[PDB]
Amino acid sequence: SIPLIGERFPEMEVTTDHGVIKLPDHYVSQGKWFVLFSHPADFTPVCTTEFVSFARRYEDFQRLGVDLIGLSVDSVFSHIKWKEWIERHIGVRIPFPIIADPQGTVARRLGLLATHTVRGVFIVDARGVIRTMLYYPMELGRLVDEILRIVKALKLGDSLKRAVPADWPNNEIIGEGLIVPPPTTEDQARARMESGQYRSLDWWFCWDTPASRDDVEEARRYLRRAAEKPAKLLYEEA
Amino acid sequence: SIPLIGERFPEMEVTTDHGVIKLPDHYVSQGKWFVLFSHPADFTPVCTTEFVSFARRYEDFQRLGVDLIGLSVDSVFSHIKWKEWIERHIGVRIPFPIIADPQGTVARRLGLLAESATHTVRGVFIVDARGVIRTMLYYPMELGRLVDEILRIVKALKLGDSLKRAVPADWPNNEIIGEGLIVPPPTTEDQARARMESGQYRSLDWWFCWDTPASRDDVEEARRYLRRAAEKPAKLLYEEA
Amino acid sequence: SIPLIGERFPEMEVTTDHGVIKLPDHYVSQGKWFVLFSHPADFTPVCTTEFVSFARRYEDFQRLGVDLIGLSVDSVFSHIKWKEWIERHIGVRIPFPIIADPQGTVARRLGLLATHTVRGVFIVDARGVIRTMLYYPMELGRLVDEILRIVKALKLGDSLKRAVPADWPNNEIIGEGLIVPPPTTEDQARARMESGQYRSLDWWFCWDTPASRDDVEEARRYLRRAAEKPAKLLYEE
Amino acid sequence: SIPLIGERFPEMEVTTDHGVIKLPDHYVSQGKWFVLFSHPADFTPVCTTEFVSFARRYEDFQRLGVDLIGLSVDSVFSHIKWKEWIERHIGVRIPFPIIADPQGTVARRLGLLATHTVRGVFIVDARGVIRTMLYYPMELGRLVDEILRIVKALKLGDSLKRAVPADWPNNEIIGEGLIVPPPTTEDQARARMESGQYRSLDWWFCWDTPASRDDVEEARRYLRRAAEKPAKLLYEEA
Amino acid sequence: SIPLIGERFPEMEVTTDHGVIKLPDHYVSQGKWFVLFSHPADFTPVCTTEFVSFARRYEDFQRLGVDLIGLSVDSVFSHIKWKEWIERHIGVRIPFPIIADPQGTVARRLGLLATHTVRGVFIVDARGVIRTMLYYPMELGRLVDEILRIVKALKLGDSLKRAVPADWPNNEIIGEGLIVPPPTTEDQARARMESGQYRSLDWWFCWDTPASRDDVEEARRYLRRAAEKPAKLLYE
Amino acid sequence: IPLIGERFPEMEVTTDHGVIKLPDHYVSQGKWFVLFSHPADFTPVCTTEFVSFARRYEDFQRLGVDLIGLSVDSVFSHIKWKEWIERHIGVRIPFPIIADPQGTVARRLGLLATHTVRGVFIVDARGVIRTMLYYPMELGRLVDEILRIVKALKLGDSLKRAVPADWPNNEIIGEGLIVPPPTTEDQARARMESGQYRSLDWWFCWDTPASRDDVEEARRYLRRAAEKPAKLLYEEA
Amino acid sequence: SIPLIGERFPEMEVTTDHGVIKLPDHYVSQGKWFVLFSHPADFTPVCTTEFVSFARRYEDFQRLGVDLIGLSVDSVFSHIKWKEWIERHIGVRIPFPIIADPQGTVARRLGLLHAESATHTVRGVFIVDARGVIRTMLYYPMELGRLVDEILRIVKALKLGDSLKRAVPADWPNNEIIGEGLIVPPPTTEDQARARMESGQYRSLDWWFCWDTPASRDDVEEARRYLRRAAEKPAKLLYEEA
Amino acid sequence: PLIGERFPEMEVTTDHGVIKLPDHYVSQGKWFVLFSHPADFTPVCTTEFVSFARRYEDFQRLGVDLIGLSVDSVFSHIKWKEWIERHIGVRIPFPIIADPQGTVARRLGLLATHTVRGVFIVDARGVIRTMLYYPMELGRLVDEILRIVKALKLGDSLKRAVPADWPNNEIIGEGLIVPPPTTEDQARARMESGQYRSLDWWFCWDTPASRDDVEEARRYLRRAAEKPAKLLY
Repeated sequence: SIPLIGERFPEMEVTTDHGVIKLPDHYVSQGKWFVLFSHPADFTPVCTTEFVSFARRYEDFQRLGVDLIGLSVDSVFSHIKWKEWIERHIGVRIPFPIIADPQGTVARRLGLLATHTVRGVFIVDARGVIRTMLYYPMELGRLVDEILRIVKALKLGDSLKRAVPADWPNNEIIGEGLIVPPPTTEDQARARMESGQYRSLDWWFCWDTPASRDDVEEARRYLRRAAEKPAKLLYEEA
Repeated sequence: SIPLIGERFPEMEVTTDHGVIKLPDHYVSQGKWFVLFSHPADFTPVCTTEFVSFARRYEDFQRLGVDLIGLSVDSVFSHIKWKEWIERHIGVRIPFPIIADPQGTVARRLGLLAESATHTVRGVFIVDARGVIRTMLYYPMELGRLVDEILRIVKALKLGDSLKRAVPADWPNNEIIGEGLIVPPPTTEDQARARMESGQYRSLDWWFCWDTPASRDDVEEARRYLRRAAEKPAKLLYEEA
Repeated sequence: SIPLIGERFPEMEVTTDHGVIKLPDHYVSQGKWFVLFSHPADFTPVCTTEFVSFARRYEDFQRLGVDLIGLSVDSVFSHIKWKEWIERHIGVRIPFPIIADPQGTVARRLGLLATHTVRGVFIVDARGVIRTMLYYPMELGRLVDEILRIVKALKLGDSLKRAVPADWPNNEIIGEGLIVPPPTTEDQARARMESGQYRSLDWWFCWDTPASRDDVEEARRYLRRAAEKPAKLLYEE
Repeated sequence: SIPLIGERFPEMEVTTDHGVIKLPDHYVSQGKWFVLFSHPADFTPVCTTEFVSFARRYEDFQRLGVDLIGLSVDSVFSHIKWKEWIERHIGVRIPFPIIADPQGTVARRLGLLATHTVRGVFIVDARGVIRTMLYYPMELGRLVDEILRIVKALKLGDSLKRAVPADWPNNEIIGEGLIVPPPTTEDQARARMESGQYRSLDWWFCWDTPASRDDVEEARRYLRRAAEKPAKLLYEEA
Repeated sequence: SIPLIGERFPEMEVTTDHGVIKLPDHYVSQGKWFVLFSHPADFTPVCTTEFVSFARRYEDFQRLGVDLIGLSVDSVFSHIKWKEWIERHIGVRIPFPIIADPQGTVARRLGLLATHTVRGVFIVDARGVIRTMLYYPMELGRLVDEILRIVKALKLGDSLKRAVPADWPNNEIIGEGLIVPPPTTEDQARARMESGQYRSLDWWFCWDTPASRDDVEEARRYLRRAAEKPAKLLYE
Repeated sequence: IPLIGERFPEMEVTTDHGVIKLPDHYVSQGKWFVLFSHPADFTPVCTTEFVSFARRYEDFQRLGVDLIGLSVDSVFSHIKWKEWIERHIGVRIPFPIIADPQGTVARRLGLLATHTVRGVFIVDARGVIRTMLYYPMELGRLVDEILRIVKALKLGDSLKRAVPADWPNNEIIGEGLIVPPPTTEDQARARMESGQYRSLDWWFCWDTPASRDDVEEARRYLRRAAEKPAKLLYEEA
Repeated sequence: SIPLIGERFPEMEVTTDHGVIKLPDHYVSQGKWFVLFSHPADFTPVCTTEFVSFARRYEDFQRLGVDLIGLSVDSVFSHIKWKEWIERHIGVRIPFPIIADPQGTVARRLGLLHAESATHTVRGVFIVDARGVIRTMLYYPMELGRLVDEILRIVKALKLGDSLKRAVPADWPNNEIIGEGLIVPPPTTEDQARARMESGQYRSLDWWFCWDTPASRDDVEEARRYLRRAAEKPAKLLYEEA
Repeated sequence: PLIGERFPEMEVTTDHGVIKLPDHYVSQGKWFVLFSHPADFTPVCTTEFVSFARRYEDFQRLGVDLIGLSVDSVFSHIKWKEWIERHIGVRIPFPIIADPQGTVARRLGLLATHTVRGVFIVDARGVIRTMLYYPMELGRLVDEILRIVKALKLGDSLKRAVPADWPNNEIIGEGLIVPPPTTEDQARARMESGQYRSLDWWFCWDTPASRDDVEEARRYLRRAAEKPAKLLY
C-alpha cells in the first residue's frame, strides 16, 4: 500500500550507515528536501551505477537544498563494504547515507514490497510532503538529471505560484513559459480575460515568463548533460 | 492500493472516445506495448501540453510498437470537445484514445484516487506486450512530464528483453560504461567462478559484467530522444496560431 | 437510498462554477428555496435544452424566491466551457451555478447512483427540507413549467395552511379552490360541520377559495406557456 | 432503498379490490404499460381529487396502452367503501384497481416508508422496467396530464430511437423536434457531420422531426387540457 | 413475542380517532383500568358486532372504572367513517377511541403479527400491569360479558386478597366463595389448620365468603345478560 | 408463543396416561383437543377448574373434543393429586395431564417464575391452533365459554360462516351467522343484487343456517354458567 | 459444568417448604455445615426411604453441627403433601427443609441437569462446610438408595481432620494399616522431611507416611457406631409398625 | 461426565501397558471401577491402594476389574508399588494410569491437582452408573463401593430399585422396590393384583434376592465396622 502525492512522508525511525535518523523530521528540521531511492540488493551493477550517478551530481542536489538517502534490503555491514568497493574499484566516494533494511520493514511500510519490487524514488519537499514518485524496474537505470529537473521545476512552481508545462523549459507550445493556475469560477475566468496581464489561448490556459534566465538555463543544463556523450568513461581510468 | 511492478495489468473494460476496449487484451492481441497516462480533468492547461507532447512524439512510439491511451475524470463527450479545441487552437490532432472515467472507477481500481481528490489522479503506466506493468511514474498535477524519458524507458526495456541485459543509469550515456549493457549477475558461486573464467565480458567484478551488443542505430535512437528533450524548440506553437 | 420527502437535505460541501458552497446552508441563510437538478454528463443535448429552459424561466423562479442549482458528473472546467457553448451557439446565458461532481460523490450521497441513473429534481424549502423529488430518464426532458407550478402551489399551501388539489388551479371538482387539511379527531370532524365555515362534500372533504386572483392566474400562466407553440424557435436566429 | 430507474419492477403478489394480481407480470402478459401511484390513506381529500383526475383520463391511458393501479395503506373493504363514496357524491366512477396494503409491506418493498411519505408515481413499460418516478408530497396534488405526456414522449422515443427535448413538443430551441442520440466515439461524430442528414448545432446536438402530425397534436392536447380551466365543475351538481 | 401476564404494558405513543395518547400512561394517570381489543380491518361484520356489544356495555365498564380502547389496522379517516356508518345504520354511537395502526406498528409491538392474525384482548390494571389476555379468531365474535366478569373478579381479588374459583360466583364446589391464597411453608400450613377460621377441604384449599351480596349479584347479572336471548333486535 | 392459524408445535410429552405425540395423538383420532396449563399441583384454583372440566367431559365428547391438562410437576404428583380430588370431592378426573418437570413443554409453548404457566390452547382436528386464552393464576376459567368457542368454530367451519359477538344472543342479529364479506368490487355487486341474504351493507350480510339444535346447545352452556348451583360439592362430601 | 471440591458453594436463593433462604449464607452465618441432597421427583419410593433414613439420623447430624436440606424437581405444595404422607403412613416426621425446584433452575446451576428431558440425573449429594465450601460430592443413581451412615462418617472424619490438622486414612477408624490413626499431612520440602525423621514425634513408615492417635475415644467409637448401624439388621421394621 | 452417559472413548497408558477405555472391559463383559489420585508417594492414596488390594478377590467375584489414576509418570507408579510391596508387604495387582499433563483427568472433569479425585463406577456396557468425589484429606470406604456394584447387579437382574441402607433398610429391610407405575391404569392394576407388599401404589416391594446375595452385601458393611485384629504396621 504505497503513499500518495500530497500525503506526508510516513513517520519512521531508520538505521543508516551514517547512523539512526527519524524521517522526514531529520530533513524537515533542516529545511531541506530529500530524495529517497530504493534498491533490491547490495553488490548489484544497476544499483551501483545509480549510486555513482547520484554521487557525480551530489553538489547539484546540495545546491538545490536536496539531501540524498538510499534504501537497500541488506545489513549495515554490507552497505559499508559496498561503498568501500565503489570508492576503490570505480574511484567515486559515495557521500550520502543508505538505510539498512533487514526484514524489509522499511520497504514494507513504503509499499515497495520478492525483494525485486524494492525500487522507486520518493521526492519529498521541505514540509515533509511526498511530491513525486518514480518506479523504474530493477533491469533499468534511472535518469538522475530528470530527478534534478523535477526538484528544480517544483521549487519554481512553488515560489512563483505557477504550474509547470510538459518538457519545461523546452515546451513545444510555450517553451520556458510558466502556466498560471486556471480559474475555478465563472467570475475569475471573465476577470482573467479582461485584465490582459497574461498570454493566453483560452481562460483556462494562461502563461508568462516570470522565471529568471538563470533558473531556466539551470533547468536546461540537466537535460543538456543527460543527452551529452561522456568524455572518458570511468571503467577506463580505473 | 496500486499494482506493483512485475505484476500483470488489472483486467478491466474501459470506455474511450474510440469505442469500448478491454485492457490489457486490446494491445496484447496486437503484440503491442501501451503507455497509459492519467489526468485530473479535461480543459486543464498542464494536461493539454502533455497531450501535445505525446501527439508530437506519436510516430516515435509507433515505430517501437507502443500505443498511447489517456485517462481523465470526465465524460466521453467532454473528451472529444477537448480534443476538438486542441486541434483548432494549437493546430495539433490528438490521435490516441482517452478513457472516459466518470465515477473514477478505473482510477480507483488502479489506485489513483478518498473523495475530493482527482488531484492525485495522475501517474504513468508503462505496460509490455505480455500485459505486465514495467514502469510507473507519478508526477504531480503542477508538473508536466518529460515525455522523451518514457521513450527512453521503452527502448531500453525492449533492448533489455531482446538482448537479455540490464540497463545502466543514464543509458546510453552512463558515466562508467557508456552505451554498454549489464549482464545479469551470477546467483551462484559456480556461475560466478565460470563467468570470471570465461573472460567473454568486460568485468569490474564477478557481479559487474557488461558488453556492447546494441547496434549503432539502437543507441543513436536513444540519444535522439534525450537530445530532443534538451533542445529548445525552434519556433513555438503558440506563435504559429 | 434516496433522502425522502420530509427529511432535511443532506448536509454537504460542494464545488460549483461559482465557488464552494455548503448545502442546504447557503440557501437557508438567504431564506430561499432551491431546485437541484442532476445530469449524467456535459455536452449532452437533452440536458442542454433543459439548461436553456431553466434560464428562460429564471425570473419566474426569482419572483418566487427560488434559486436554481445544477448537478453534473464532470469537472468544473467542462461546466464553464459547456455554458460558453450555450451562450455562443444558442445565445442564451446560463445564470445559475452547477455542481462539479467528478468521481460522483454528491450523486452517490444523493443516491442518484452507471452514470445513466444520475437524474433528479430536488425541491427544497427555506427551512432546508426536501418537499418534492422528480426522477426523469435521460431520454426525456423535464417540463420545467410544472416545477414552477409545484413551488408556487406548495408556497401557497404553507402560508394559507391548505392542501392543493390535483391539476390545480384547473381541478375538475373544485377548480381554483384549495383543500382544508382533514380532521383527525371526532371532535374536529363535528366542529367542522357545525361551523358552516367551508364548502363541503364531507367532513374530510372541505375547501375554500383563499388564494388571490394573482396567485391563481400566475399558476395558470405556467401551464399555458407549457401548452403554447412557441412563435419561432431559437435554432433559427 | 428504492428501485432505481431502468431497473425491473420488483416481483411481488398484491391484493387489489379487483382481486389478486402478480406485479408486474399481469400487465407484461398483455404487453401493457402501467402507472402505479401510491397514497397515504383512504378518505383523504387530495387523493380523491387525484382518483377523479385519473378517472376522467381513463380512455386516454387505454389508447396509449397504459393501465392504472393505485396504492393506499388501508384495507380492501375500506377501499371499496371509498370508491363507493366517490360515485355516490362526485358522480365519477373509479375503474382502476387499488392495492390494499395494510402493514405497508408493498410500500416498504418499494421504499416508500408516519405514512405521510407514501406518495409516488411509477411509470413502467410493457417490459416491466421502471421508466419514471414522481414524488409529490401529500399536500400537493399531481398534474395527471404530465404523466400522459411522459408516456407518449417515452413511447415515441423508444419506437423512433430518439431522445425527447425539454418541454416537448414546445421546446424553445428545436420545437416538436426530437434529439438523435449523441455519438460516443470520434468516428461516430465525424460520420454524423459529413452525412448532413440532420439539422444541427454541434456533433453532439443533432435532431429531426420524425413524429407524425397526430402524435404531436395528441401531446399538445394533454398540455392544453392541463392549461385550460374546466367549464362545469363536478362539485356544483350535488 | 407477545407481552406476558404480570408484565407491564409496553410503553408507546399511539394515534387514535380521539387524538394522540401514550399507553398505558393515559389510563394510569386517571387511575383507571383499560381493555384493549384488536381488529384486522375496518368495515368488517364481526368487528362491528363487537363494537356495538362493547358500546351497549359501556356504562357497565365505566362503573367498574374500566376504559375501553380499540385497535384496527387502518387509517384514522376510515375509523371515523366506520363509526359514522354504525351510528347511522345500527343507531348505536360508538363512544370509545380506536387506535389507528397503519404499518401495523402497534400490532407488531404487541406481537399480534398476514393481518388476519390481528386479534387479541388485553386487560390492564390501573398500575399499568397486564392481567389477562384473550385471543379469539377473527371468524368468532367475543363474549363481552366475560371480560366484565374477569375484571370484576380481579378487582375483588385484589381488594379482598383472595383467589377466584372456576365459574365464579357459580362454582360447583364452593359457590360464590373465594379462595384464601395457599400456604407456602409448613408453619403457615399448620397455623391455617390450627386456626380453623376458614371453611376447609385441605390445608391448601380454604375459602370463605367475603364478597358482598351486591358484588355477587352484579357478577350473575353479566352472565344472566350473556345467557338470555335479547328482546328486540337492533337490525329491525 | 405460537399464534392463531399456526400449527401446534410437534412434540413428545409424558402424561399420566402415557407418552403421546402432540398434536399427532389427537389428529390421528380426528379430534379437537383443549390444552389447559396450571402453575403447580395441589393448588386450589386449578383444582376447581379440573373439577369444572370433568363435570363437562360429556359435553366435550359430544363435540369430538378431548381435554388435556398441563402442570409443572411430576407424574407421580399428578396421580396423587387426582386421588385427592376423587376422595375428597368425589369427582373423577378422566383426562390426561402432561407431566412438565423442568418446564420444557411450558417453555416451548411460551408459558414461561412458573406463575405465568397458564393458557388454554384450543386446537382443531387438523392440528391448527384456533383460539388462545390466558387467565391469571388468581382467576378461575369459565369452562362453558370454551364450550361456546368450539361449537361456534365447528358451526362456522361447516356452514362457511362467521360468528358475531355474544352469539347466539347477539344484540343486532340474534342467532344469525355472518356471511364472510366480499373482497372484490364484483363480489360486492353480485351480493346486493342476489338478495339471498339479509343485509345492512354489502360487507354486512347474514342468514340463519344453524339448526335449532345447534343454537339451543350453544345457549345451554351460557345458561348453565349463569345458573346458581343447586347443592354444592363440598357439602356432598 | 458442575462445581468441584474446594470451590465455594454457588450463591443462590432457593424456595423451600420452610421459606426462602440464601445458600450457603443461611448456614454459614450459623456456623453449620449442610448436606444438600437431590431427588428427581416427589412420591417416589427410593427417595422416600432416603428421606426416612436421613430423618432418623437427624439427631446425629445436629450433634455434629450439620444441617440437612433436600432438593426435588416438584412444587412446594407437592413437597408438603409428600411430607404429610410420610408422617401419616410411616409414622416418621421429616424435619429438614426441601427445596422446590420447578423449571429445574437450581438443579441446572448445580449441574444436576445438563441436557434435556432428564430429571433422572438429579441425584447428587453436596457436603458443604461452615465456610460455605464444597467438601464432598456423591452421585448415586436413582435406582440405588444412598448409605446415610457413610455421610455421617465423612462429616465426622472431616471435622476431626480440620481441627487436628490431620488427613483421614482409608476405612477409618478401621484402617488395615494404622487402625484409628490419623495421617500427618506429608512434607512438601526437602528439609521438612529431614526434620520429621529427626523429630521422632510420629509413628512412621516413611517421611511422607507419618501418623499419631490424637482422636478421642468418644470420637472413634461414635464413628464406629455409625458403621454398626449401617451393618446391623434393624430390629422391628417400619412397615411392620405402620 | 454424568450418570447414564457412556464412558468417554480414550486410550490411556498404564503401568501394565496401553489400554482402551471403556472397550478393554466392555469386550470382557466386565465392570470397572476407576479411582483417581492427586499424587504418588502420598499416605491417604496409599491406604486406599491397600484397601482396594485386600479386597481384590471380592471385586473379581463381582466381575469387577479395578484401575487407578494418578498425575505422575509411569516410572513413578512402579516405584510407588515397589515401596508398598516392600514396606507394607501387600502386592498391588491392579493397573494405575500414568497421567502426566493431567490429560485424562482433564477429559474426566477432574480439573490445582487437589481436585484430582473421584471414583467412576462403570458397568459391562460402558455406562457410568455411580460417581464418588471424596476430598484428598479423607480416605474412601471401599466396602461401600462393593455394596454399590453388588446392589446395581441385583437391581439390573431382578428389575428392582434398591432402598436406602440396603440390605438394612429401616422400612422394608432387605426388601427390593418395584419401579413405580407411570400411568393411572398401571397404578390401578398394581393395587388390584396383590403380588407385592405395599404402602402405596408407588411404594411396592418384595424379597426376590437370595439369602446369599443379601448376606454377601451385609458382609461388606460388617467388615467396614469391624475393628481390625493385627494392624499391618
